[PDB]
Amino acid sequence: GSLTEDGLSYKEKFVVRSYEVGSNKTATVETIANLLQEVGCNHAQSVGFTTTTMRKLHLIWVTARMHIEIYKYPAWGDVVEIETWCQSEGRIGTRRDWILKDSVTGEVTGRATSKWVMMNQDTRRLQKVSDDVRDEYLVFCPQEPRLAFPEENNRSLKKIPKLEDPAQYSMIGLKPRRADLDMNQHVNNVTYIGWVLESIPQEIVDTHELQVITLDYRRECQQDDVVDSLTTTTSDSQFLHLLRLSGDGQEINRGTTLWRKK
Amino acid sequence: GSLTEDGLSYKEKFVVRSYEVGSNKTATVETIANLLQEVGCNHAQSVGFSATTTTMRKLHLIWVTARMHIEIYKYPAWGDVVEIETWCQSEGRIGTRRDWILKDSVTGEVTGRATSKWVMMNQDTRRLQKVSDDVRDEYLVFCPQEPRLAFPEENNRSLKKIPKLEDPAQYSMIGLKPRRADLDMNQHVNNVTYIGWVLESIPQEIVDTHELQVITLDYRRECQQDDVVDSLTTTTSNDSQFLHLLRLSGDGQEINRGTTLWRKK
Ligand SMILES: O=C(c1cccc(O)c1)N1CCOCC1
Ligand SMILES: O=C(c1cccc(O)c1)N1CCOCC1
Repeated sequence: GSLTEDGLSYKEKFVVRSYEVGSNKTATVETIANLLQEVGCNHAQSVGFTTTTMRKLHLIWVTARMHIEIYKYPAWGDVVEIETWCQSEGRIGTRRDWILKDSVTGEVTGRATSKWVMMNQDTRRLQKVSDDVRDEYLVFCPQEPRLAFPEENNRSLKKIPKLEDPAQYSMIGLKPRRADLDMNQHVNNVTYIGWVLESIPQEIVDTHELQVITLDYRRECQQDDVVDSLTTTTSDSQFLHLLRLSGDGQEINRGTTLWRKK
Repeated sequence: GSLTEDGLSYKEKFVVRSYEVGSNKTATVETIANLLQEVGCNHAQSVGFSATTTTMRKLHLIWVTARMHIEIYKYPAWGDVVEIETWCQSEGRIGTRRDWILKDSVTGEVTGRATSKWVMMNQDTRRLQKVSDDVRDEYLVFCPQEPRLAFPEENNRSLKKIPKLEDPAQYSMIGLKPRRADLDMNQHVNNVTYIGWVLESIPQEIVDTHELQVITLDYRRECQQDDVVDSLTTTTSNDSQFLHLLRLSGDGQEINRGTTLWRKK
């Protein structure tokens, strides 16, 4: 992987692995989201990385929202190239965008965007800026707007409502295993995407392809928490999703999916 | 990745990924087992397979894992490059064996080794059968003919008999179930998921203060997509030893048994 000529974005190539594909022998949306996270980590690493300013303040970047649109899922053995960049959005937070491409043809096979907010790692309270952490970041971001989803009032910025009971479909009693944890013993953001899709009926998965997925992160699922995945058809097939704690029904995530008939 | 000069083994390099590491910022045993499976699939692909022979596809016969054995000396760190060499060898009518050697790409030192026993099973009836001569000759050409063992030792751990855990279990993780991410391209639970489920019943105190050195796992019965699993563990022992049992949450039907060896950090 490497930073581009201007040093303001990062590109990396990935060979699709045998255990990374589904029934269609193409990459799952969860494999894709893992590769977005990987090329994001390598981008931060290549530019010197959270800044030392927020390291002392005990401030961390946390995902508020993930949005992913796939046109073609890379096949097993194919090479996919992902380009990623970050950009400030004022005091609100930061945005990381991605573009997925076919390595052989150069065509765009997918695109993704994510909204990141600042949080005190201990108190879990949001702080927005605290002092002047903007200046530390602006040097590694393009200063002119560079959007993976430029369309005025696009899908990535749509408000998602709360699913009302009774849910049409459900997957209950879902719980993380050690493989679902990151290097800090926190549940991986991609696990929540898997849990959302568990309540999608197999008939849909087998006859449709997942085109769009938007997910709002509201609360962290702990290692000892149990999750319930709810889904209701809103319609191509459209769905409304809700992940909540199995006990008190405390919301952890909400989202929408768009599926295209094969 | 590529076949070696003699064309009788395959090598591939892997950069350890950020989401592939644990608390120590080194590759999990599950990430390692996924890479053993990947370099195995690429070896079959490079020699013409799509790893069933012409005769096996005709007879609805498939290769199935009977046992996996893995020994790790050093877990590759996040960002490190690990090189894995794999080869297959027939063991007469019993079946075949696939072995692996993991190495540090920068120093060339051996950081791990693994072996697995594969048996032939009819895809539809789930009935095992010995390897016929016509199938045997089809894959003998892709195997070294002189013995090449990742575990050559006389009283080696890779071939030790594993007993059945007796209730009450000392530790337990109950109600474990596969999600879509745990399935392969044929909607069958991935062999690595069973390794994860075995380790779920290991107390966190052990995971945090010890490193997993050896793991041997016998595959007895396939966990279906709608099955629920219970993970049991009992300490058998500077080193900690464990006895494992994975069984169906309902009737207690055995799906796997195994042992782990942990060394204090
Ligand atoms: O409280 C969290 C959060 C914190 C850590 C992990 C997690 O999945 C969620 N958030 C509320 C709004 O801001 C973004 C998400
Ligand atoms: O019953 C199985 C089996 C089959 C498929 C998957 C699985 O996890 C186990 N076997 C017969 C005995 O030898 C080992 C293989």
